[PDB]
Amino acid sequence: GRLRVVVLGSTGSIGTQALQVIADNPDRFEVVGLAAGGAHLDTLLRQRAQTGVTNIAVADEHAAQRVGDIPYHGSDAATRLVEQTEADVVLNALVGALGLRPTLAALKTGARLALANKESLVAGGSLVLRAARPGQIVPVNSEHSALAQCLRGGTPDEVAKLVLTASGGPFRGWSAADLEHVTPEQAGAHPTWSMGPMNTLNSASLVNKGLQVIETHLLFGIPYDRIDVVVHPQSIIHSMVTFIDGSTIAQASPPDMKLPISLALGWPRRVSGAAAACDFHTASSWEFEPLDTDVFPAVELARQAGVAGGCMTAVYNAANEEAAAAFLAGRIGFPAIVGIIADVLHAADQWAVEPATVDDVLDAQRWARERAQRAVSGM
Amino acid sequence: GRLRVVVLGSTGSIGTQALQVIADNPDRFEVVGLAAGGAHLDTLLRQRAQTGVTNIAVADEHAAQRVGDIPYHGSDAATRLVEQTEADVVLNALVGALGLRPTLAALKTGARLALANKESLVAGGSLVLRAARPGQIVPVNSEHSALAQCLRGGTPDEVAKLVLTASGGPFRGWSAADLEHVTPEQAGAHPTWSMGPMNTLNSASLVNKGLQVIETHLLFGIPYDRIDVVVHPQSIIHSMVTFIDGSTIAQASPPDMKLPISLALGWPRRVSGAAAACDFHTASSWEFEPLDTDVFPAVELARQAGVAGGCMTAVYNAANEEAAAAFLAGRIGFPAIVGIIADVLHAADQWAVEPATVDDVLDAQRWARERAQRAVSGM
Ligand SMILES: NC(=O)C1=CN([C@@H]2O[C@H](COP(=O)(O)OP(=O)(O)OC[C@H]3O[C@@H](n4cnc5c(N)ncnc54)[C@H](OP(=O)(O)O)[C@@H]3O)[C@@H](O)[C@H]2O)C=CC1
Ligand SMILES: NC(=O)C1=CN([C@@H]2O[C@H](COP(=O)(O)OP(=O)(O)OC[C@H]3O[C@@H](n4cnc5c(N)ncnc54)[C@H](OP(=O)(O)O)[C@@H]3O)[C@@H](O)[C@H]2O)C=CC1
Ligand SMILES: O=CN(O)CCCP(=O)(O)O
Repeated sequence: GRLRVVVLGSTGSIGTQALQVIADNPDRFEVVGLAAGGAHLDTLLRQRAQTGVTNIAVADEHAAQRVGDIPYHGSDAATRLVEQTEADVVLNALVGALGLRPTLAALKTGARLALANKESLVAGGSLVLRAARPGQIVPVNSEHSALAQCLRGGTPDEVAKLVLTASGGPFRGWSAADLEHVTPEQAGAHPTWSMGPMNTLNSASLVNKGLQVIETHLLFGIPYDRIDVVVHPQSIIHSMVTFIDGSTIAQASPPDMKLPISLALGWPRRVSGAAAACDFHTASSWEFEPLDTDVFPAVELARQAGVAGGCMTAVYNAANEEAAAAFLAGRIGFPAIVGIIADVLHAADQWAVEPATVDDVLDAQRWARERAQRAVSGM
Repeated sequence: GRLRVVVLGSTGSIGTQALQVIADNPDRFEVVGLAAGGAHLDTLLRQRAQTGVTNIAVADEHAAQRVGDIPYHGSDAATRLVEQTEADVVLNALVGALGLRPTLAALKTGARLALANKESLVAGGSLVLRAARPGQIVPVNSEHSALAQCLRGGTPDEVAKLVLTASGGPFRGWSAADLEHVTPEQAGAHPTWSMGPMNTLNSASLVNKGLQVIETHLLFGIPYDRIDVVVHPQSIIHSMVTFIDGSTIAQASPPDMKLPISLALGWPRRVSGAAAACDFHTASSWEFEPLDTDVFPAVELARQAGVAGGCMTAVYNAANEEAAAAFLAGRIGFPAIVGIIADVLHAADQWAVEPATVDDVLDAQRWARERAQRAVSGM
């Protein structure tokens, strides 16, 4: 009846909007657990008071101490919260490949995994897939939500292509020469979406879209050569499916995460009033343009990593995390992010083996981070 | 397997395109019956020669006099062929009120009815709906085909709005003052070989859209106040569904009637290669803008007629036929088309009774034509 929801990363952008959806719909949903890093205790304490949930995980030990009487604390806290909390839905909105163990714990419980943490699927790969029932993983991001809705337009044998839309980021249309001068402040403001700091930078570099191409292949089982990316600056069309007869089915809404969040939580059932619809009483246009793959090769790199398979997507992601951190610190330039990913991937021969265990995945990421640092040291 | 198809109106635009789809897909379809009026008897006779189908109907006895071996000829030849031919699908691409009895007969056989004939729903209304079983009628029109596909995005209970797109016609954005000066020639009237002069006019006047709104209500059971029209000059998006959560699902394809025809024939199964898909390698935009209902009141009039019910929509359509032909003959100006429809409808409340027979519908149309004629002449 009422779905019991554990919210991991409750204090971030996705987590807060998820709590708002749940608060607006006490008929459909109830929060039963919260996990956070500890960097925003004000927010977390506010959430504790508002939801009445004391079943809480805090990653940072000093922060958990500061609060007092937090039942789960330390780096395995989110995972143990998931293992020990009875739930129908686990919303994983943690950031980074650190969401991997909670993702795997969630799947092992049999709960629906409402997945915002793309990195756990990208890194985990077949390891995560083997742990899931069909339909157990339900994507929270707007692109995959769109695709899931659009796929209802036909049978699986009728699918020709999945078309992912990308905003193009703040630097859409820029030359490679132009990109050399980009600052962390210039890359820090998204034209259409309000997200956390990592998702915002990844949108500017197109790595977000590369990761989403990987997730698409893993979630929906479609070959990489049938996953297209088109640039759509308005971010109103969220993605499309083209069928074998020539028909395309597209999903559209004004950008608002509460829509895909609500659908992921309540899948298959839509949540009335979750978000504003497109308003056709006023003029608008939906524009499409090809991605410039020469200036922005991150999606092509993602495909190459995805095709190689095994632990190579974990390498792609881990290489990004390192180079991105070096960009935000002011150590390397903007175009060095995707350049280092490329350098790491093409040295990553050994990592095409399929992971048997989390340890295999961790091993690949450890290597990639080290190799990424070596690439940074060289510039 | 292979669907047995009867094609009614086989010498028209829809009928000949359907026959192409069928000739291109002998695995999926076989023609088992052909029906035409007799004005293009030669084409019908070529179709018999080409397809090998001898099960043919000709409405015009005079035309039938030319041949000597037509199994069905005279008034109701098409109805009789339907009654006596074993089929899985009847494509009704007949034009005008004479499509109505064949529709009723096709429904009675239990075959799927791929419906192009506008009068069957616009005029026949509750007579047709009471005869049809759920899902029996599959629309051929590109807008209705789009809606049927988009309705796959949720349950019936999840539908908020149906949004039909309209090109806006040749006078899109024109003021009322502009519209005073409209000539027949400008209203897309040419001696075009594949198009009735009324269809281009009905598009220009926005009456075509009004008729599509009525058919939408009847096909999908959505109230008139939840059926919207948006102007979309590119005609790439063929229509859209907005769901209760705020999500909109849209169907997009480059204009080509073989797409909706193939799907109507094969429903629910798509036909591979029916039409070209949208191509995103080249930049494009899809524009939307509201219709000025004050300059173009034809759609609101249609809703008024539809809400009234009974035979009121037959009156709407019949009043248009008279007024539109009167404009084309230079007996009235362009703005007076919808003006006369309004006047006839305001006088027409006796026709809000539900029709018991086809004759009730024909009487409504007779009255509406006579009423419109008086309006045109000043008598
Ligand atoms: N934002 C969006 O709209 C979109 C999000 N995504 C995905 O959603 C995920 C998160 O998005 P977003 O909420 O914006 O990111 P945020 O940075 O805004 O939120 C990150 C959350 O994770 C928590 N966290 C950080 N480190 C740890 C840790 N070591 N242990 C436990 N919890 C931790 C933070 O708590 P705290 O900071 O208080 O310590 C915070 O609540 C990402 O993986 C991203 O790819 C996908 C599509 C779009
Ligand atoms: N054309 C389009 O793309 C669209 C069509 N529509 C609707 O779909 C319907 C069909 O489209 P379309 O094929 O172009 O129309 P057409 O006029 O091009 O073809 C009409 C068909 O009806 C036949 N016919 C006429 N009278 C009789 C009769 N008494 N008995 C049996 N058959 C008869 C004609 O035979 P003959 O030629 O010998 O007279 C012809 O084969 C139309 O009514 C239209 O309103 C809706 C949207 C777009
Ligand atoms: O759900 C929302 N997103 O994933 C936004 C992604 C932004 P991008 O299209 O620029 O990567």
